[PDB]
Amino acid sequence: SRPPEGWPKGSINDMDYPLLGSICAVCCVFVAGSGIWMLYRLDLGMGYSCKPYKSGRAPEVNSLSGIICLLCGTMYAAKSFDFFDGGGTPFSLNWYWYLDYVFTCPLLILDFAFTLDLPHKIRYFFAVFLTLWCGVAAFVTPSAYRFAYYALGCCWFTPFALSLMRHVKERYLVYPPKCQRWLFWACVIFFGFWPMFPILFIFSWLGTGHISQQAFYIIFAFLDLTCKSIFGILMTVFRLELEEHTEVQGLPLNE
Amino acid sequence: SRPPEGWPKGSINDMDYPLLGSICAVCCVFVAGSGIWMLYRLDLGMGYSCKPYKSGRAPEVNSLSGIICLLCGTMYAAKSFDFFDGGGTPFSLNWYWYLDYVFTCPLLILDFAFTLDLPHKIRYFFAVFLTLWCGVAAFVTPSAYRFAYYALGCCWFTPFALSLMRHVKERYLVYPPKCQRWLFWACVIFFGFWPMFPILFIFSWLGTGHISQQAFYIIFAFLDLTCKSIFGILMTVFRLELEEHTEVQGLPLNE
Amino acid sequence: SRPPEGWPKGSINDMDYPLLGSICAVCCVFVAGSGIWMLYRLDLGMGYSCKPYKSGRAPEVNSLSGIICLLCGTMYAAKSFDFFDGGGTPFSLNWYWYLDYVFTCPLLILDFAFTLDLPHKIRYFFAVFLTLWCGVAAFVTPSAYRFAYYALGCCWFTPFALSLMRHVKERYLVYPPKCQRWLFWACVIFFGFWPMFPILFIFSWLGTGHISQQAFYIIFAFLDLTCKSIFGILMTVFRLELEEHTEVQGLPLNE
Ligand SMILES: *C/C=C(C)/C=C/C=C(C)/C=C/C1=C(C)CCCC1(C)C
Ligand SMILES: *C/C=C(C)/C=C/C=C(C)/C=C/C1=C(C)CCCC1(C)C
Ligand SMILES: *C/C=C(C)/C=C/C=C(C)/C=C/C1=C(C)CCCC1(C)C
Repeated sequence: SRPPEGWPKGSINDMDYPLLGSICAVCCVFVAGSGIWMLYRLDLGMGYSCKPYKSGRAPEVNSLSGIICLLCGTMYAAKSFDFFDGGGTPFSLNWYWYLDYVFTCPLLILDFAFTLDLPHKIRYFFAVFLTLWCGVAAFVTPSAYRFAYYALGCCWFTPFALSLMRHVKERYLVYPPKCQRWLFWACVIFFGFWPMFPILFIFSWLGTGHISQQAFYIIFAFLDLTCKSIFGILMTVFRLELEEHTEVQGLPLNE
Repeated sequence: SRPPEGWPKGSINDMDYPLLGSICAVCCVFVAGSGIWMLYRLDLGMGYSCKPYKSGRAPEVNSLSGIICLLCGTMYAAKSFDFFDGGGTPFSLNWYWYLDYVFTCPLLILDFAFTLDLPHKIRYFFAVFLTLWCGVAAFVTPSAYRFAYYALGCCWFTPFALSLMRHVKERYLVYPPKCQRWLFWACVIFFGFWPMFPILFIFSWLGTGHISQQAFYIIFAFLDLTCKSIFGILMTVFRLELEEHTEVQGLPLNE
Repeated sequence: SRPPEGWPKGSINDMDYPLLGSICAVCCVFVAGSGIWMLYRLDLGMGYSCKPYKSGRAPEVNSLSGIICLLCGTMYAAKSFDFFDGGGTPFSLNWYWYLDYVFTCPLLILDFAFTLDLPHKIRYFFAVFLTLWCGVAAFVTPSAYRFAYYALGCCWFTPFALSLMRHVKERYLVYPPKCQRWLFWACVIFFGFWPMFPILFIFSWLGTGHISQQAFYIIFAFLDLTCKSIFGILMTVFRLELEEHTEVQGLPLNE
C-alpha cells in the first residue's frame, strides 16, 4: 500500500488485492504456456506433416507470436506480485495503465503483417505505438485535456484501422479456403476486440464512471488472454495450414 | 501549474503559456501536414512521371521521412496541451529538454543514410543517440558537471559531424547535377543547423544566461520545422529526381 | 548527496565517492579505448592480411562489438560524474542497479549470435532483455517479493543458458582449430562470468548481507571490463582468424 497506513477507504485504490493477484497469476500461467507451445510447434517443422526446414531452422520472424505471449506472461507475473504485495509497489506494472501495451501492441501488428505480407510494415508499427502512447498520457492527465489526448489517439487509430481492414480484404482472396477460416477468426479478434479497448476508457472512472478500476483490471485480463493467446494460436494454425498447401503439397496461391 | 498556487513570479517557468501553446499547435499542423504529403507522394509511384512500382508498393525505408514528421507533429500536439494546461503537467514533453529528440534525431540520420547509401549506418545511429542522451543529462544536472555532460556530448558529436561531412562529399559526385541541387540544400540544413542546437545551450539560462526559456521554446519550434519538415521535403524531392534519372529514364550514376 | 545535509552516516550510501569516481573514470577510458581499437581494426580489411572488402566497407553487424564498448564507456563516464558529484544526482546511472545493462546485455548476445550464426536470434535477444528487467525489479522492491522477481529472472536465464551452451557446442566443430582457441576463451567468459552476476545478488546487502554496495560497484567495474572489453577483443580476433581461413586463403568450414 503506497500510503503508509494504506489506501484511503473508498478510494479507486481500495480494491480486493488478493483476488486481483490470483487472476493475474492464472493469466500468467495460461499465456506463458500458450507461448511455450507456440515456439515448440514452430520447431517441429513445416505444416501438419512437420516437414523439415531446409536450413534446419525456422524463419526468425515466425518466433514473434510465441515471444509476444512470453513477454505478456512475464508481465502478468510481475503484476501478480504487485497485487499480492497490496499495490502501489516501486516496480508496478499495474500503476501506469497502458504502459505494458506500449511493448506488445506494436509487436502484435508486426507479427500479423509479416504473416500476411501486408505493405507498410513500418507505418503500421508506428501508428500503433503512437496510439498506445496517447493512451498513457490520457490516463495520467487529470484535466479535461485527458480527452484531448484520447482524441489525438483516435486520430491515429481510426485511419490505421480502416487502412488495415482494406489491406487484409485484399490478401484474403489470395489464400486457399482452409486458410481463410483461420484468418477470419483472427480478423474478428482484431476488428472486434481492439475497438473494445477505447470504448472501455469512456465508461471507466476517467470517463462516465460506470466501471470501477478493479473491474477494469479483470476485463483487461480477459482481453489480453484473447488478444495475445487466442490470437497467437490462430496465427500459428494459419501458418500450419498455409505451409501444408504451399510447401508440403507445393501448390500456388491465387494472387 | 506544478506549484499549487502556480509558478513563482519571475521564475524560469513564469512564461506566456497561451502563446507557447499556440505556436506549438501551429507547428503541429504544419509538420503533420508535411509528413502526410510526404507519404502520399511516395505512394504515387517512382519519379515525377509517377512510374508504377513493380511490387506495387514502395520500399519500406522510404517511409521514414514522412513517419518522422508525423511523430514530431504528434509530439508538438502533446506539447501544445501542456502549455494550454499552463505547464508542469504529469505527461509533459516540455519538461525534460531533449527527451523528445532522443526518438527523432537518430531516425533522421537513418533516413539520410538510407537515402544516400552512406556506410556505417549503425555507427551513425548510435553516435546521434548518445549525443542526445548527453544533452538530457546536461539539462537535468544542476552542478558544474552539467558541463562535463555537455563536453561528453561534443566528444560524440564532433567526430560524427566530420565523419559524415567526408562521406557525403564522397557520394555527392556519384549523383547527377539536378540531384546535386537538392542534396546541397539538405547539407546546408544538416551542416548549418544541427550545430546551432549546442550553440544555443551555451547562451541559454543554463550557460551565459542570454536567452530565456520561453525564447528557447520558440527558437526550437522554428528549428524543428526546418530540421524535420523542410529536410523531409528536400529528401523527398531528391528521391523523385534520382528515380526520374535511374528508373524512369534508366541512366547510370557516375560512381 | 541526495539528502540536503548528505547521506546519513553508516547508510548503504555512506561510501567513498572519490575512489568510486576514479575507478569508473579508468574503467571509462579503457573500455572506450578498446572499443575504438575494435572499430579501427575492422576498417582495415579482412583477416590478418587486411584483405580489402569488395564493397569497400565492412558488414554492418561487425560494428556491434565496438559499439557496445563505446556505449559502456560512455555510461562509465556518466557514472564517474555522479560519484564525483557525491552521489544521488538527478541523472544517475549508479542509482537503479541493472538499468544500464538493459541496453548492453541484449546487444552483447546479438553480437555473439551474429558472429557464430546461432539460430533464434530474436528468442535469444528477448530472453536476455527480460532477465535484466527482472533484476531491475528485484533491486527496487523492498519486500520479500524481491526474491519472487529474482526467481522469475532465473526462470528466463536458466533455459537460455542451457540452450546457448547446446547451440555453441554444435558450431564449435564447424570451425578450424585456430578459431576454436578464441571461441573457447569467449565461452569461458560467457559461461564463467555471466553466472557470477546472479550469485553476487545473493551475497549483497539485498541478500545475505556479506558484500557492501561500495564493494558491489567495484566488482561490477571489473566484471564489465571483462564482459565487454575482453569479450569484444576475443570476438574481434575470432573474426580475423576466421577470415584469414575462409576469405584470404579460401578454405571451407567442416560444417
Ligand atoms: C494486447 C493489447 C492490445 C491488443 C491492446 C490494444 C489497445 C488499443 C487498440 C487501444 C486503443 C486506444 C485508443 C484508440 C485511444 C485511447 C487510448 C487507447 C490505448 C485506449
Ligand atoms: C530534430 C532535432 C534535431 C535535428 C536536433 C539536433 C540536436 C543536436 C545535434 C544537439 C546537440 C547537442 C550536443 C552536441 C551537445 C549537448 C547536447 C545537445 C543535444 C544540445
Ligand atoms: C555487461 C553485463 C553483463 C554481461 C551482465 C550480465 C548479467 C546477468 C546475466 C544477470 C543476471 C540476473 C539474473 C539471472 C537474475 C536476477 C537479476 C540478474 C540481473 C542479477
